[PDB]
Amino acid sequence: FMENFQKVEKIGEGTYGVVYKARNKLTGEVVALKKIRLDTETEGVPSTAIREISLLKELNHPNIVKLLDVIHTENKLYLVFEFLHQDLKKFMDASALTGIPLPLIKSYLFQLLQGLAFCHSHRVLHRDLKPQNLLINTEGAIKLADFGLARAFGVPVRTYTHEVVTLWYRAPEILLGCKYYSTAVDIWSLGCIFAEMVTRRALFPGDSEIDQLFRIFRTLGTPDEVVWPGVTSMPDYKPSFPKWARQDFSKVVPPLDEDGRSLLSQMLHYDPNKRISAKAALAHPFFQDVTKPVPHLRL
Ligand SMILES: O=C(O)c1cc([N+](=O)[O-])ccc1NCCc1c[nH]c2ccccc12
Repeated sequence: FMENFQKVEKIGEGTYGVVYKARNKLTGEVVALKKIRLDTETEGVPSTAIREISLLKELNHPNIVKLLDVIHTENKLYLVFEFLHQDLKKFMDASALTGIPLPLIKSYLFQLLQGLAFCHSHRVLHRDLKPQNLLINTEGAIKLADFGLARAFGVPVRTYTHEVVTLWYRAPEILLGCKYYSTAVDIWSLGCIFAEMVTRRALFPGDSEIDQLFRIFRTLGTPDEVVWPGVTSMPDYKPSFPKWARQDFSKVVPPLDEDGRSLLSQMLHYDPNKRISAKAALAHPFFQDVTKPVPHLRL
């Protein structure tokens, strides 16, 4: 019975929903309740969208948030998830003056690659990975959450006429107007998050589509047909883009050893077709000495 649960506090704000911590007034059980408003007051959610969401209840992995229940009405979609206390953004901020320790960076990266390898094998993308979307617990786990699946599945989410989007983790093929996404978009985002854990600063904090593109280009070099065959045929490519030279990855994430820099370079490959897959990245030598430390969380 999903009304013995009462809202305790607002957890966060997604791109189309607000999330609450909800507590069972008799058992104490706590869940995360995501409420997504729709663009309609009467028409509800299409059955085909509910079909696709509901299948994810039975596709489970330790590094993906668990979807517990799907509830829909004439004007709202509610998704009930397992609750975790903290996220990677908050943990980064607490660790910012010192740095998340390397063994924990490596463990979190490995786990997130395991989660992506799973969803990608089931033909599901995340599409909007950001540190605030990665949930952590006292036991050393990290989990993919806040998947960007509402529009992909046809949920008629409310349109926000003045929406402010964070573009910092967006793959360059999206910014250049690619008509079809691939699983490689999530590897790019995760590479950006990897670099952010190491350097304690977002890698490409752009403030518009062109500023995001130009920040990538000023670091990795303006892409051309040599490094990204097909780039000049992307819908938003402009031959008039300024031509910046590529910076060495030794300058991009300096403290990182050559094993880590090599993996990062494969995660940030311009061509999505040659960007490393999550499954291949799990075999990279950077992970030879991976362990599972626990963070010190102050809850
Ligand atoms: O996280 C969200 O907010 C979210 C939003 C919508 N939506 O709005 O349509 C739909 C699904 C969502 N999460 C699914 C989490 C999930 C469980 N098992 C999986 C297996 C593979 C890939 C993903 C998952």
